Formats: sequence, structure tokens, C-alpha cells
Amino acid sequence: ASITPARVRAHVFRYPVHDRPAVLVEVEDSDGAVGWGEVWCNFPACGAEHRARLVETVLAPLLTARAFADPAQAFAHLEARTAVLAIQTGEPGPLAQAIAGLDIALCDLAARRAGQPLWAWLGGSGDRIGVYASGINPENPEDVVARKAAEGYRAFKLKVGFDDARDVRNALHVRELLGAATPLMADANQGWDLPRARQMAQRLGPAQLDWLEEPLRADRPAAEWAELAQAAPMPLAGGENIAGVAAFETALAARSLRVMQPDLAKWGGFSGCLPVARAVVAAGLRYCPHYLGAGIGLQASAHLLAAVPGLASPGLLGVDANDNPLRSLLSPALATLHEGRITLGGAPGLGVTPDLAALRAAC
Amino acid sequence: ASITPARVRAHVFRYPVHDRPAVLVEVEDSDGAVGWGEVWCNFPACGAEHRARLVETVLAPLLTARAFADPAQAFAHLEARTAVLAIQTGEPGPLAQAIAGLDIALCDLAARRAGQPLWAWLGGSGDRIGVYASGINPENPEDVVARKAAEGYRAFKLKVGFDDARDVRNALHVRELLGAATPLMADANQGWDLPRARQMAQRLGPAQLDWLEEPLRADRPAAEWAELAQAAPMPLAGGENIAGVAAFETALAARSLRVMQPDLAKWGGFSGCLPVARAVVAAGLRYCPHYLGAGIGLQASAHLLAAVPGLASPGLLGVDANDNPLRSLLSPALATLHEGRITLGGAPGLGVTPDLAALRAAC
Repeated sequence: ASITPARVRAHVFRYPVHDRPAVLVEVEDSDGAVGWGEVWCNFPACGAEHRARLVETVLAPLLTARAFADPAQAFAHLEARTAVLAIQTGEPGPLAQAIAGLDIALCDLAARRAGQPLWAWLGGSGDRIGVYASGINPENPEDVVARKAAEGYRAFKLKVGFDDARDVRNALHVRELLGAATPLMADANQGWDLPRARQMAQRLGPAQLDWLEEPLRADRPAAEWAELAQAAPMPLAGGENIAGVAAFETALAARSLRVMQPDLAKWGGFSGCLPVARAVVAAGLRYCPHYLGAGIGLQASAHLLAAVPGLASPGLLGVDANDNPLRSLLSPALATLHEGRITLGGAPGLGVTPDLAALRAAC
Repeated sequence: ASITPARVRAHVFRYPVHDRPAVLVEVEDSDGAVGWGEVWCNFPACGAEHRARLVETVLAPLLTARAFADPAQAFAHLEARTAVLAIQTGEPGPLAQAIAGLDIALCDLAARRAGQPLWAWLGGSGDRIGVYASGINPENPEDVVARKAAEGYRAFKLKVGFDDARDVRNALHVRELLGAATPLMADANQGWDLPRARQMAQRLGPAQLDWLEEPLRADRPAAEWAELAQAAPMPLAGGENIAGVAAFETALAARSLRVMQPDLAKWGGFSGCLPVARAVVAAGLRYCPHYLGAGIGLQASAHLLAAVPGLASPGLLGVDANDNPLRSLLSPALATLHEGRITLGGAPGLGVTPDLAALRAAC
């Protein structure tokens, strides 16, 4: 059955730690069914309100003007109808992020209406996936690692790109503290230039990392990346800052990044990321999503990972290691964490319906 | 005399007509001196608040933490220090715009301190410039053209791209009305694909247009612009949606566009646009800016055009044809409009200081 959006809304939340912002969107069909989704908005710090405004004043009008055979058709329609606007305003990101969020909501709506958990609706056959503690801070990792390993995590990702000396210390130390079986990862957030990247890569090798994330700016020429891949001892990862089928297609063909990390709440949602995840896995590469926002986006990625678990190189879902009620409050699956894994269950859709009253009461 | 920003505030205004938005910025010197600027924000309709937030939460701190030899240096610092944030968020536009507005204010501040009108500061030798009624709607062109002619306008630009047949009717009709010596332009706002532009550029030929603006999306590969440029009877114009030094060099390298129109409030400000505007005129091409925002940005554009008069063909500053107090209450140069031309006078800086209190009241 087709989807006829009748009411579309965006809700902004901000939990103070600076705070953790969140943009939740809800789509209501004319017949009453409802779907929920999240819009990436960690940066800038003030972008949450703008993204929510985009959803209500730009996208919503387009969504409630007709019907759509399914989420994918609505995605293409919203992309096509804002292409020029994106060029006029220079806001490819905000528009992509608002559209991604809306796509998760529509898929949630569709799946909830079909009576299937999102992972099944997406073609998956299992609901259990592994995870990893993402974003561990450079202060003293081994400390936060232990807490998480206690919570049930069996994979961790340290943050480097600050002080070459310190970072290398944390990597090797945590490696020793964990053992040799535990997968360990590092994220530099586009913090290095080619020269420094080549060096840190080499220096990190002993840490036996599963991958080195964004060692360079996504901006850098493909050629610089190619050179770093060859030179580096571990596989490179990126995707958080890649958007569009063409962009992912180019990175995929280059094979400089052996771990692709598309963020469904930042671009494409399910309609866009499902096919790129499939392209990555089929190319022999590794698909490992991550979401550092509220629970809805996390649940969403969990369902997608379940639908595309990888073959020879299974994938893990990155869960923000930093405290944040906006995640644990809207991500029931995290309660199943046991032995580095979680199970999504069979609740139709995302498996979570935000309690708005309760969310603002936590803010 | 170096610049040492101390306080940077952004004020948003929305004049109900849905409504005309505006974001004015004021940078206060360490000596108490003040400079004013404008940050482009026509689209999306909800984008004004976000841009003002960017100025106060992201650019202000960078700006007020050090000193700068001149505005150009502060400009280069702001771009470099936000390059990565642009990637992470996909907001190259909002950031460029906020940056451009702040450059306009730093230059305004510098010109005032030197006791000079911005045009003189930019190294200009005259203050008299031509203008054109810009953005006449397709419904009844002959009517508003008559009205604007009565107001003092001796050049006009029509909006096209909606309906092929009606557009060529309007184009030719308005040409008849105006006679022949009167400059006539047309703006398609990236509304056509290559084969349609070729077709229309041909059918418009008899209107004897001075230039066809944005016939294709700014996105299109050089090959499509190169082809259209050859097939078109009139020259092509663009710039509204070209940002960055590298993008203009590319446009310049091809010369498909013979009329370059950088929007100093959208990108680069004076620090960025003066060089490209001078480069355009020296390369034997026309530099015809236009500002459809509020008065501050328009005055800023008039000054730049005065500083870069033109050699081959006299540059023309485009003024919004529709009513907007946000523009009229802040652009006194218009009160000198006589025989399709205005003069900036010797008043320091932009030649105007906004009356926030008054403006809010008018809203």
C-alpha cells in the first residue's frame, strides 16, 4: 500500500552535559499509521533548530502534497525537488540530513504498517548483531574501556588525532589491557595531513587495529588516500562524511577505504544506504555503520546492519560510549547487550516510539 | 591600523509581506569602532536564524581571539578554521555566507576608521554606477516594467523558466515596449537542461538580451556550458551560485560565462570578490553584481561595482524589483536614482548605519 503523509513534524531536544542535541521527526499517514526517524545534527552546535525547520517548512509541504508508492519513491522525489535549492543555498548537508531522517520515518511507517521489524522489512533474516564502544576519549581510555567491557562491550574505538605521542600511548596500552583477540579501532576525525597520517599509521601498526578511521579530510584528493592505504598497515575507514550514490560509488571503486561507514541519519536513510551497504559487502569490503546521536538513529542503523551483516568480514554497530539519556532512553535494543551483541526483536518498525513528555522531562 | 574584533552580534529581521528575511551583522572594534555587514539569507525561507547563530556561536569566537593585519587576513583565517566543520556538516553555504557578511563589516569598519567611503577604500576613482530592475515576475512583465521605468529604471531583467511559450512572448513583448536602446536581460534560475537552454536561447535571440542568466544548473559540467555558450546568440551570465576562489578561476578559464556575477554577501565579501571582479574586468568580461536582499548588502554591492567600473562594458548593479522595506530603509543611494544611475557620495564606509530599533518597529 502507498503512503499518504498527512502530518509531518520535527522535535528538537537538547540534553546538557554544551549539550547533546537531537532532532526526531514523525510522519503521520492519512489513515493514522505513524513512523519515526532521526535527523543527524551533532554539528554545528546550533544546527538542530535549522534542520527541524527544514523538515517542516521545506520537505513536509512536498510530502503532504501527494502519495508515494513507498519510501524509496518519496526519497527520490524529495531529492529531486530540492536539488536546485541545495545549489542556491549551499546546504547539501542540512537537506540530506533532513531527508535521511524523513526516510527512516517513512520506512518505519511502512514496516510498522506491514507488521514487520525493520530488519525483516529490509530483507534481513536475523536480528542479532555485534557492536562496539565508539568515541572513547583520549584522557584515560583503559578506564572507560573497562566500564564498557563491563556493560558487555567486546570491541572499542579510541579517538586519536590530538597529540601523536599520547594517542600512540593509549592505543598500545589499551591493546595490552584488552589482549589480542578483542577488536580495537582508532578514529582521527580528519585530523591529519598525508605526511603525519603515514607516520601515525605506521606507529599504530603494533596496536593491531581493525581499522584507522578518517585519517585525512574527506576533501583530500583520491590519490592522497590511495597512497595512505598502501602505506598503512591497517585498513582505512570512512563514510561519515560521504554523501550521494556517486560519491560512495567512487570511494568503493577506489578501494582506499576497506571499511565503509555510511551514516543513514546523515544521508539516504534506508532507501539510500541499503544499496551502498550491499555494494560494499559484495565488493569484499566491510560495512560498519555508527551513530552518535539519540536512540532512534541507533535503532535504525541496527536494523540496517542486521539486514546487511556482511559475509567474511561481519560488521559491528558503533555505539557512542559517552553518557546520553537521549540514546539509552530511545534504544531498547541496547538493553540486550550481552557478549558484545544485541538482538532487535520482532516489534514492528524501529521497535521504539518516543515518549515526548518523558524526553523533555529529561532535558 | 590592524583590526581587533571585540564583540560580534547578528540581528535577524523578517518583514511580513511569506516574508522578506535579513541578517545584519555588526563587528565592534577594540577601540569601540563599529562596522556593518549583511549575510545572504534569501533561501531557504527558514535559513536566517541559523546563519545568525553561526555568526555568534562559531565565527565570533574565532574572530575575537586574535588581531588581524587587515580584513583579508581575517577572511582567510575564518575560511581555514571552518573548512573541516563545513565538511562535517555539509554547510559550505551557510558558513560562506556568514563569513562574507562579517568581511563586509570588517571592511566597512576599516573604511570608516580611514574616514573613507567603501568605494574609495577599495581603490575606486568614481561613485556613479548604473542599475537595473531585477527579477520582474512572468505574470505581467509589461506592467511592472512600466512601473519601474517610471521610478527611474533604464534596464530590466525578466524571470523565465516556468513556461517556454509565455517566456518568449514576455521577452519579445517587453522589447517592443522598451524600444531597442534599453538593456534587457533574462534569468532562468537553473531551470533548464542543455537541450532546452539551446532551444530557448535561440527563441529569445530576437529580444536582443544583454545576457541570459543561469540557463543551466551551476552543477553542470564545463562541456554543457561550453556548448550552450556557442549556441546562444547572447552571452551567458552566472555567479549567484559560484563560491570560492578556485570556482571562479574555473569559470574564468572557460569564458563560457561572459558576465560574472559574484554575490559579495553570499561569498568572499570584499576580500574575496574584489580580486575576482577585477580579474573578470581585466579578462575582457563584464562584472554585473546584483543583490536581492536587504539594503546593507545592496549598498555593499554598489560600492564594489563603483570600485570595479568596467572597461569593455559598463557594469550594472541589479536591484530587487519587488517592494521590500528591509532594502529601502537601508539603501539611501537609491534616493539619488536619476536616469537609471545612482551615486554613492563620499559618506564613510557603506554610507549607511542601520537603525535596529526602528527596523524592528517597522516589522
